[PDB]
Amino acid sequence: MGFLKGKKGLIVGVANNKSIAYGIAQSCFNQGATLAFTYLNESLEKRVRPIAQELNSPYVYELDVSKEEHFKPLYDSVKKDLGSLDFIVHSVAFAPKEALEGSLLETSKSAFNTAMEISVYSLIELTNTLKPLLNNGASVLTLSYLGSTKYMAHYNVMGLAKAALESAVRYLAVDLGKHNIRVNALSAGPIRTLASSGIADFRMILKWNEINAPLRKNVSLEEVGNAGMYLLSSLSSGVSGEVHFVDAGYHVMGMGAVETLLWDLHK
Amino acid sequence: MGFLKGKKGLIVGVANNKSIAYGIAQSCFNQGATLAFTYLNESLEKRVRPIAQELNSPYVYELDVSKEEHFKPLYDSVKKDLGSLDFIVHSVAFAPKEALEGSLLETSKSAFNTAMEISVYSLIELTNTLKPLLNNGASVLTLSYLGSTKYMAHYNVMGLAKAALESAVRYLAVDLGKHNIRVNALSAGPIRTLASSGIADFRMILKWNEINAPLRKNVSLEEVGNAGMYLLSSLSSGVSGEVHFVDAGYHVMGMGAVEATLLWDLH
Amino acid sequence: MGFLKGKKGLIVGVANNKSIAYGIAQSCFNQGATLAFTYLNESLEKRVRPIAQELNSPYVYELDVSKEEHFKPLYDSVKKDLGSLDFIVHSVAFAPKEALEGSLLETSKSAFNTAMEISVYSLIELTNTLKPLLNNGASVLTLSYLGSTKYMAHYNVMGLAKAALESAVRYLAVDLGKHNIRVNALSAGPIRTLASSGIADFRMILKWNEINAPLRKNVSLEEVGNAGMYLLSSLSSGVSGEVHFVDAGYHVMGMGAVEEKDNKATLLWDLH
Amino acid sequence: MGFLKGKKGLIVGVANNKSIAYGIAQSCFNQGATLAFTYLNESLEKRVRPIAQELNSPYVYELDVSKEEHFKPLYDSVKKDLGSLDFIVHSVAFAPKEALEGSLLETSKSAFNTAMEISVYSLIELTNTLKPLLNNGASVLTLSYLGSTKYMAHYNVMGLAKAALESAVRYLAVDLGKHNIRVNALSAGPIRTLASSGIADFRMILKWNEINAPLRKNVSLEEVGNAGMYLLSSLSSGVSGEVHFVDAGYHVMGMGAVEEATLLWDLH
Ligand SMILES: NC(=O)c1ccc[n+]([C@@H]2O[C@H](COP(=O)([O-])OP(=O)(O)OC[C@H]3O[C@@H](n4cnc5c(N)ncnc54)[C@H](O)[C@@H]3O)[C@@H](O)[C@H]2O)c1
Ligand SMILES: NC(=O)c1ccc[n+]([C@@H]2O[C@H](COP(=O)([O-])OP(=O)(O)OC[C@H]3O[C@@H](n4cnc5c(N)ncnc54)[C@H](O)[C@@H]3O)[C@@H](O)[C@H]2O)c1
Ligand SMILES: NC(=O)c1ccc[n+]([C@@H]2O[C@H](COP(=O)([O-])OP(=O)(O)OC[C@H]3O[C@@H](n4cnc5c(N)ncnc54)[C@H](O)[C@@H]3O)[C@@H](O)[C@H]2O)c1
Ligand SMILES: NC(=O)c1ccc[n+]([C@@H]2O[C@H](COP(=O)([O-])OP(=O)(O)OC[C@H]3O[C@@H](n4cnc5c(N)ncnc54)[C@H](O)[C@@H]3O)[C@@H](O)[C@H]2O)c1
Repeated sequence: MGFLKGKKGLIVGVANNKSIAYGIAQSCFNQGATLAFTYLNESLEKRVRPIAQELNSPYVYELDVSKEEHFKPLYDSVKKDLGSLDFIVHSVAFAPKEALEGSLLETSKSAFNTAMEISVYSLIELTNTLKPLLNNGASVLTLSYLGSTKYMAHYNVMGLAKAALESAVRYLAVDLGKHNIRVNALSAGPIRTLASSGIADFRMILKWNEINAPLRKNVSLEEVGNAGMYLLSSLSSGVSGEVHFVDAGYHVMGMGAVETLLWDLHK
Repeated sequence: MGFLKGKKGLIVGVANNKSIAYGIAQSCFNQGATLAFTYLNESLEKRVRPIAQELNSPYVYELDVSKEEHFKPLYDSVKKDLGSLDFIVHSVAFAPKEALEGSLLETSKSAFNTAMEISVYSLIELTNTLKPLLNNGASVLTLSYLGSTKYMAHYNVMGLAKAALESAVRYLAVDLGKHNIRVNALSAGPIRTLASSGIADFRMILKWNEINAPLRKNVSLEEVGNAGMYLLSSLSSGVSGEVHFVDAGYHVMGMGAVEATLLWDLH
Repeated sequence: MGFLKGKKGLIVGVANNKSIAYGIAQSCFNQGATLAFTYLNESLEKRVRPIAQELNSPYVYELDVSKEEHFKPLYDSVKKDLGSLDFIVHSVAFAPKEALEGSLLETSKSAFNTAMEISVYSLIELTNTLKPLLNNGASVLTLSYLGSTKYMAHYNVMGLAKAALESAVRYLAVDLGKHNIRVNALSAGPIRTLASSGIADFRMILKWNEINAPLRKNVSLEEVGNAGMYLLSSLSSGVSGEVHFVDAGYHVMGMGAVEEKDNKATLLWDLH
Repeated sequence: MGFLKGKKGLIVGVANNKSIAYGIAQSCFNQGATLAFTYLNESLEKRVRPIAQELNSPYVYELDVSKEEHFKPLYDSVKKDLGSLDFIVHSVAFAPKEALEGSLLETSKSAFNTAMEISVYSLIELTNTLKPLLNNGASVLTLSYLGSTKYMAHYNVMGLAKAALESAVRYLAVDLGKHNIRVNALSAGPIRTLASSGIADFRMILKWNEINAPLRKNVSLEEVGNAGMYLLSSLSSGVSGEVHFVDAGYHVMGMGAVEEATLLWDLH
């Protein structure tokens, strides 16, 4: 019955067992999917390999999206080990920490380029590299955040990146849609991850989300993973170009929640 | 395995085996759901009852949302037969035929009130009635359409209703989030139903969507059904207040698709 | 040079000199418009008449949007007095106080219908009535609020109404655009008006806007008025179907504003 | 005089008398503004200098937004000649012509970086450079297009950049609102300009906009200029972080326009 049985997917972005990419891969594996994984470097490879093993996969490849020379070997590895792809998970972003503190006006050009290149252009290069391998009905998923279309506290240049990323999803949905290939973004609420811990005062965002979200909770890793799996699976074959919020409902809020502000009850 | 096993849901809006509510019920049934169904009147009861039997349900209750007298007996029936509810499908709209022709400027007050009462207020009354029966984690789903937020050919008052409906989803999400209850809308692309076939512009809107959608297809009933099942199941427990597009990607288009010549002109 | 010089407009919704309809009327007058005004009943006429005179207008008519029988005489009055109309300001809404407290869940059916009829269908009926008087190039403006598309504390049924109202703006802009007639919505931040005062939830929403808005201020009546005059004047003749925020930037905010110090965030609300 | 009398404004992006920046400048001048202008290179200075002069401006500075050595000179030139600024017009974009052909999937990394740097980061660098000269109540305006949030044919990386640009408008509005400074985007419908004419797809996008827009017309240069002038003036002092559509209503359409059950384009 598994909704990805016999389906083959590449997972780009696992860092540890907290990675959103890991939550999605786990839900996919529980639905019968055959998986491959990339790692950025040798230190992360020692985390990615045991994770890939718990999901029955020896297919682990190096990929620094900033290094163009890594893409043709990736294509060769996937083609040799999997033959073709039913889905890709693009779960990678980076902006230097100093660009996320302070203000947007204060962003350097190289911080701007790095954020755009790693968080946005990497989806274009990854999908173009792997496009010949994509089967009929395949699904490409990337990860985004409400900071793209609303101000969120000192997301700054990443908000610009995620806005361009969501636009990319719409143009790629059209480019690939004539090949019966879907492209979507999962917009997750804040969640504790390796990249999360690199943002100063991230716990304030997580706490503000928890108190003010309709469901009065932060989202779990498994909730993000299950939504990803849905978008990657044929259940969502009528869905493309979509930005899907998995955020405990936080996106509907136009102001702080009340009862007196819930935030003030929290004191 | 079934993502609705042991879960009890009320299906409001089956008219025949082409109804959106039927597609959703069918997917929910295949995921192990215990279902109950309502019927508008005795004429529609003749088609709802065989569909309910097909989906293993002896629970068939009367509901004309315009008749307040039906709501408390519906409550009694559900509590006595099922005890509680884990999800509610609200798949009901109506506007006078003449209102969806011509222009919005010509809409009578009575036709405006009918569209709003049947298509929007009914969600409030249905949810408030059944709220004491809603289990922790329950999911309320309504059905909407892109004409709520963009102009669609002669949608008129129903675009006003659908806009109000999506706003109701947001406020209800906040209202019920307190109790870990989710409220969402599935925004389907055009699909041939009994109600949709009652519009003169439908064939052409259906054809416009087919040619110009990224996936170059109209959505299937099973595709709408599965996305609905997903929003009703715990797989989407991090999702609330969402307007979820199941429209073959059509929502992203800002103009006719091209190839420069319009794809429309080639056909 | 007055951007509305020689243009004739009808202002629906003045209740006193704090009304959004008055701020808009005043900026229109200052841009040279010839104005007429409506009033809900004789009580409100006592305030509308001196305002009308203040803005150089002797054309003051009764209009309760819930009474169909008022609309043809309104059409006849305007036709007889002004001949034709270059703009309309629809600045009218109502919901029973009950409904703007507590949850949307407990909204009665009568309160829902009242809210929808007064706040939304009135724009359809008003525009349909006056439509044969509208000149080429005319501009129709209604007022909305962010509670249409985002949750705002206890706005409830009025959020549903404003959502449908913004949708009506899009449909009417298509219907009327064939005649070079424009239809827009001005979405204002909170501001104290007679109708604001009825909501017991309001001083807090105002203060939350003031603290958290990009410009760290509530909008003034003059700023709402000037934006409206813009949308009503030919300066905005390329603009139709728009929901235009005049709210000190509040609409962009995904969360409370913060003060940044030593790489650490403190919500401005918490310093407040 | 008008709603910009005594107000000092920098206009970045005039290419000729068809430029959006020109139409906005012209409207601002008719409202009594003191104007100053930038040009890309000597070729473009040949048309910016006469235009600045018909708008009574002796202040004409070089600014290639890809050369950061130009930016403190610009700061110095402005500080000396005008002392301060009440508004800035950022009317600049570029992507390699190949990148607006075909598909987004074939976009090269250099093409992507050029588009992002010219079209987006330049707003950040220009505003940060000029921030100490901005007076209370100043207004910063940039230009966007519906391709940011909707698919438009072959708009490709410019869609990604305009999406990032509108996000930047929101963050800059928060950053600068502390000092009562406003930041907005004007989202114009298609209009024939020097940059736009060099796209194969444009004529058809114009004609599609004209047939299907609620107002059944394309927008004029003066309509875009007047809306820009409004956003730059005290008339809009309650408006910040806004994406303001000046497109004859086109943005509202969810499909082609029809008529009693036939597409207007088919009658065309
Ligand atoms: N609160 C949140 O954590 C949250 C919410 C919204 C969206 N997201 C998005 O989720 C995605 C994954 O992040 P995460 O939160 O799971 O954190 P994470 O740290 O687990 O994952 C980030 C991954 O990006 C990889 N990466 C960085 N630079 C790379 C490069 N040059 N080449 C290859 N890989 C590179 C890292 O190695 C890591 O595997 C991102 O796109 C992120 O913006 C995060
Ligand atoms: N193209 C489409 O068909 C489409 C697209 C988007 C969304 N929708 C929405 O989907 C929902 C279901 O419609 P459908 O297309 O499946 O058509 P349908 O005719 O199969 O179902 C509509 C149902 O509404 C019921 N109904 C009408 N008035 C009622 C009342 N007063 N009380 C109770 N039930 C009442 C009808 O009996 C019928 O069962 C509606 O909200 C519709 O707007 C339809
Ligand atoms: N004040 C705010 O915070 C705010 C914010 C955004 C938008 N709005 C909108 O602005 C508009 C004007 O409200 P306001 O704040 O200026 O308050 P107000 O009380 O000054 O104006 C409301 C007007 O509606 C009129 N009205 C009510 N029922 C009527 C009926 N049946 N027939 C005719 N007229 C009727 C009242 O008599 C009054 O003149 C409303 O549409 C409101 O929703 C207000
Ligand atoms: N023309 C349209 O239909 C349309 C629609 C919406 C928005 N836009 C936006 O309007 C703005 C202005 O474009 P336009 O249509 O007036 O065309 P235009 O060709 O007249 O103006 C483009 C300007 O950008 C300048 N520019 C390019 N690269 C530069 C660089 N490296 N440094 C400095 N200046 C540089 C050009 O020299 C020129 O002055 C752009 O942001 C554009 O994307 C245009």
